[PDB]
Amino acid sequence: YDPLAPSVIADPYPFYRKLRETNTVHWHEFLDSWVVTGYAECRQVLGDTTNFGSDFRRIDVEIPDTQLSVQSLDPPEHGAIRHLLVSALHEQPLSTVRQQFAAIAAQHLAELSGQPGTVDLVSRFARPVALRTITAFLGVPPPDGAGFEQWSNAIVRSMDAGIEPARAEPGNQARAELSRLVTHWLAEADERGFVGAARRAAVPAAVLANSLRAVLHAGYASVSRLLGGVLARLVRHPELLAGPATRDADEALVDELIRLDGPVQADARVCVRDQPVGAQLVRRGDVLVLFIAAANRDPAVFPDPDAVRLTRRRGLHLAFGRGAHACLGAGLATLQLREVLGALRAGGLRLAPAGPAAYEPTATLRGLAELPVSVR
Ligand code: HEM
Repeated sequence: YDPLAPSVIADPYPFYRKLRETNTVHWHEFLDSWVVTGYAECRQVLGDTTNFGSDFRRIDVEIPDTQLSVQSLDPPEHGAIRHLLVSALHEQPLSTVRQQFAAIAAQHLAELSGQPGTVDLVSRFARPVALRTITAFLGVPPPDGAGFEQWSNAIVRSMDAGIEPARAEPGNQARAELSRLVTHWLAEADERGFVGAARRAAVPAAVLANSLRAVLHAGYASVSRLLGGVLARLVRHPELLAGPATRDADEALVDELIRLDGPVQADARVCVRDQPVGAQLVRRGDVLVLFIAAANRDPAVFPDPDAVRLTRRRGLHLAFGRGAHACLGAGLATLQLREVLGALRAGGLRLAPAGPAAYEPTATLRGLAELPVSVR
């Protein structure tokens, strides 16, 4: 199982299933990590911050204070910055946020109307919508789209540095570049928007800046890839949009689309205290990679796991994580995807495949390089 093999990148889910069917907790000796593909096992590890952690300092690893961030802190320190970010999130009026998200999606869809040739929905919709959406929420001017994607691409590829260590350095350079952008916004941001509210709430300055950088990039990188993957499914299966289109029906549809096309394929933890996971005893110091995308296809929990089923129980999928580190933006992301579905229906356009979906060579975060379609 080479996670970056071209055949795996083309469609990793049959490989996930082969792993899950043989052992829900495999030891990957070359990555020196457990590979967890079972739903119960991923859900266990994600919620148990007592025995499994994200702060490597809890296994005696030196981490400078300048590099601490919400995603690499565990309780009790995690609660302060986490609460700060949630407070700033909850100060944003949702009527304004939904109007902004709906306008952005509609504007970029209308720009596709009348395109006689082939259009790439990744670069023409998923990425610009995600970038304007996150910066609108943050209350800051959008950076150059092509330039920002170059930085983000380097960062996303660096998440696979455990597989290809050469990917680390381009990511460090892109991270430092996003740091300067966040520093400018902190000094200059309007009182309106998430940045202004975070600043007021504030926690050491380095934790705040690093956490805002995570909000920015986690938002852009995840939303753009979620939209790309959802769009790829909709173009092949337009019947998914021909449903009741009520608020409750769309709630179920959106939940399934996130379960199936949630872009996070791998979510890592370190074992702080020995604990059984699946059939295995995991040991303090062991790294675990939770294949949460694979867990979301576990047939024990999601019968007909590769299909949209509109009658499943809500609150099951792990695409937003679970527990203390559950996605800060899960509500924003679901709201945003809901508005995209509404914009597609109101646009009336017919998007037909004009070539194969092509995927980037990224294993931790799954993303399309291109989604060629015909606007109609
Ligand atoms: C506006 C959109 C988004 C924002 C602002 C955002 C931001 C964040 C932040 C700051 C965290 C860290 C929370 C913490 O460590 O306490 C996080 C976690 C996470 N996000 Fe999001 N995110 C967004 C969208 C998404 C989407 C669309 C997905 C996948 C469908 C996703 C998947 C995840 C997951 C799985 C985690 C958990 C990581 C872990 O277990 O440590 N996010 N997000």
